[PDB]
Amino acid sequence: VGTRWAVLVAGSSGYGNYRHQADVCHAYQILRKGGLKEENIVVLMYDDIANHPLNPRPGTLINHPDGDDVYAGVPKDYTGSSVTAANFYAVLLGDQKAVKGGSGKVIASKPNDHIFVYYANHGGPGVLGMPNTPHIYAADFIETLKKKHASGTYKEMVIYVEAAESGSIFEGIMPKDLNIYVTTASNAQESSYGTYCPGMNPSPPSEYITCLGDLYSVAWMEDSETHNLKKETIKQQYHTVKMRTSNYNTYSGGSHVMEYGNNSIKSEKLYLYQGFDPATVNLPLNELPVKSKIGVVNQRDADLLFLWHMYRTSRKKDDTLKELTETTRHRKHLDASVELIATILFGPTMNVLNLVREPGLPLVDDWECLKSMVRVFEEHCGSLTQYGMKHMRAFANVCNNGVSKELMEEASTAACGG
Ligand SMILES: *[C@@H]1O[C@H](CO)[C@@H](O[C@@H]2O[C@H](CO)[C@@H](O)[C@H](O)[C@H]2NC(C)=O)[C@H](O)[C@H]1NC(C)=O
Repeated sequence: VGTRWAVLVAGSSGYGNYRHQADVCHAYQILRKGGLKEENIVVLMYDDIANHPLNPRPGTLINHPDGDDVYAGVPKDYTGSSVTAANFYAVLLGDQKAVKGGSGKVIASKPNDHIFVYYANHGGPGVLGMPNTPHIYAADFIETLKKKHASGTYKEMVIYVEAAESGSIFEGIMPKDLNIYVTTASNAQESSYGTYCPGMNPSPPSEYITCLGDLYSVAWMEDSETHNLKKETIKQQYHTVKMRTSNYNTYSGGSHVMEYGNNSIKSEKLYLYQGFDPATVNLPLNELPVKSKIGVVNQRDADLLFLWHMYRTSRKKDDTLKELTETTRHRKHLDASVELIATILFGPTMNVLNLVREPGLPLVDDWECLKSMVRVFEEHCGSLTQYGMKHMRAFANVCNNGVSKELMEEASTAACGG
């Protein structure tokens, strides 16, 4: 007879990343309808979307083309500059003192309690995005889970992670004895996908020129809201989500949903974590959920999709056209910087830094070195940005190949100085 807790985190901001905060708000409504209490649900979101100037319906958020508002009622626990990696860890550990700013709500859980964690944004190999730097590094996240387990302040925990290369956050480092079960949107090397976007099928209402959701996220949320959670197992949800996210085993506009931690937890019913909604119990015959294939966009290209459609539907015309050209060239400049550093170190052909480790291995052996090499890069080449998280394997392999900090500095200066 425990208490059910939850942490909902959006790791991004900006109207181009509408979907991520819409994902989280939708997740909150599902938990509330299921009977979870607001005091037991901590929400971390930048909160810049609902009243964004570009929002055609101010004060609302939708996570589906024909969907209703999901923004109303969502608590403002940690918004704006308080959405940090440090606050996320502190909330999860339930240490109210370590929290800086915000409402001060934390997961002060007890040994018999259940915890549900859901992250949604951007990502890269070994890294999860945050709207305020520094980003989340996998080792710090796993270590936080270890301390939480050591305190023994929970019975079991389930974690859902929506991000690109999200499997890399847990592979090679996530233990199976922490009473934690984890699912991720993709494996350690592949892209994730956003959905309900303009120019595709299905599309949002024409006034929306940005993506409403993400494939993996809307997969489990639409699943939970249309099924009896007293009957459905975690095992069944994983199976359904994996199938939809893979675009039904075609992997064309789809990714590989991965799982980590203790798999025996999968036998349990979803209501122990997500609550139970009586409305879903014995639905009439003609209202049973029927799912079909949906168009998607690469998670890292959803930004460009937003800028291009805003250009098409439009002096705001060229302000957007100019922002499109500048964004494109900034990304290519950043790609060139990483490529040049790799080329300087190990050459332009069969570059050793581009080698992907076998499934099951950790991305990097020295995680503190990974942080260090990123700082060196940013000191010379400028901020890596959330887009630049795609290049994180290059920095990881610099550490794995034992390249010293001095040589990285030398290569970074030659590549970006001037
Ligand atoms: C993996 O998770 C299970 C629970 O799903 C942990 O618990 C075992 O299963 C029964 C279920 O009632 C418990 O009462 C026992 O205490 C556990 N038995 C054994 C043999 O473990 C299980 O311990 C977890 N495994 C690990 C390695 O932590």
